Amino acid sequence: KGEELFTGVVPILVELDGDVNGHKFSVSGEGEGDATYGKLTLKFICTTGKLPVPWPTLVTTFVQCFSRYPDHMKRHDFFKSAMPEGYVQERTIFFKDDGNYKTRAEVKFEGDTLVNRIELKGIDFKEDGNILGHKLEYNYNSHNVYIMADKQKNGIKVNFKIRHNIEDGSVQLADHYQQNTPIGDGPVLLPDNHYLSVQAALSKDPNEKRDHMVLLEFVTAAGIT
Repeated sequence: KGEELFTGVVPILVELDGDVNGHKFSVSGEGEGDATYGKLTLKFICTTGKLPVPWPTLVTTFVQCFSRYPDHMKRHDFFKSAMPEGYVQERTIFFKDDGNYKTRAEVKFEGDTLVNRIELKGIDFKEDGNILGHKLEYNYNSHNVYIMADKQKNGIKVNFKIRHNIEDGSVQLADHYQQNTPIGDGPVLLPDNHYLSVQAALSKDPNEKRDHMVLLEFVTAAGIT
């Protein structure tokens, strides 16, 4: 079991290659993951200067193998069973009445480090919309992430909507269609339906001058008796 791999606080590296409406950018992240607790701490920096999109819009794109699966759930944990060979995470994110993000990532162990490498392509945003106009609050809400087994592809099928709060007191929904599929030949662990409970909290390093985002994530699995 790759569950034996998350026994401690694992180190995390995130590399995202990006392009939204042709605006290229790149972000690097680093931090650590305690799956036992159910907790991530990550910090990100735009290395091409300014991020052309609000930071909150990439939180879900920037490692669900650090979800805390209670003891009677531990076998619905595809995310870890797929390790250290890892898996591929593919998504489409439709921002309601605005553009979309299309992401492919590989999440696998690269030594002791758990690494998430992301290709993101984003099209059809409105330059004076909520996303390209930077009208989102620098903050994040609490969501459930709903997980189904997809034996067909022998991976999973995940869905949820993010509720991005808008300056004007409004909500911008972002609808996530997600699938994860195993990299290795050595069998993933297909789950009964459950959900992950995700609270994310967003901050700034007062000493960091580059465009960055600090992230604290708390996740714990749930739904099964």
